[PDB]
Amino acid sequence: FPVPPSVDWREKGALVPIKNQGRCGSCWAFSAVASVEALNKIKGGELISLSEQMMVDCVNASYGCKGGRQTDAFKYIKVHGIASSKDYPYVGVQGPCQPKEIVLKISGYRGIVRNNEKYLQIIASQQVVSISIKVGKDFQHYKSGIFNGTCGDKINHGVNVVGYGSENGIPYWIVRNSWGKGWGEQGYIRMRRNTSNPAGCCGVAITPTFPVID
Repeated sequence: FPVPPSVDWREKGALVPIKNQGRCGSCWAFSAVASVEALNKIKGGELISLSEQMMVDCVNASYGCKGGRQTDAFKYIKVHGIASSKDYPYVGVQGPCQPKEIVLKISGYRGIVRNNEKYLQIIASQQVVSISIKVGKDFQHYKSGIFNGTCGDKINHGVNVVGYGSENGIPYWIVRNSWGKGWGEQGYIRMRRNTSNPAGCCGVAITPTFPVID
C-alpha cells in the first residue's frame, strides 16, 4: 500500500480540540473516542466532539474511572452508539448511564499485527489509531521535541496516533494525549518511530486498534 512519508490528520480537520480527562482513569474512553470522531469525519461526516462521559458511565464491560478497554468502547458504540459532548459533557466522575441523542454508531473494530511499526504506519496513513503505551515519569514530564525518554514497566495509558513524520531524519509518531492543551506540544507528544525494539517507543506498536464504519 503506497505510504506517504508524513501524515497529520489535524491538518485534514479530523481532530477536535484536545481534551482533559482529569483525575479519572478514563484514558481507555478518550483513546477510543478520538479514533471514532476522526473516522466519522474522514469518511465524509461532520467533525463532532463525542462523549467520553457516556463511555465511562455506560460501558459496563469497563470500569469507569477505574480503567477500561478501548475495545469495550468500540463494541458499545457499534451496538448502542454515542452521544455528543454537547449533550453529555465530561465531568470526570462515573455516574448513571444517561440517555441522550445518538450521533452515530460504528460497524466494528480491527487490530494490527503486534509489534509492527510499519503496519501501524499503513493504518495511520488512513485514519487515527488507538494505541496503548507504558507511561512513566519521563513521559509524564515531556515538554517538547521528539521523545526518546525511558518508559514505564506496564502498559497503562491509552492514547492515539494522529500522524507521523520526521525531523532532521529522525522519524516520529504524532501522539494525541488527554491531559489538556498545557501538556507537551499543545497536548500532543512526538515519540520516536521505527525503534530497534519492534514493540516501538514505550510499546506504541504492541496493541493498536481502530474502529470501522459501514
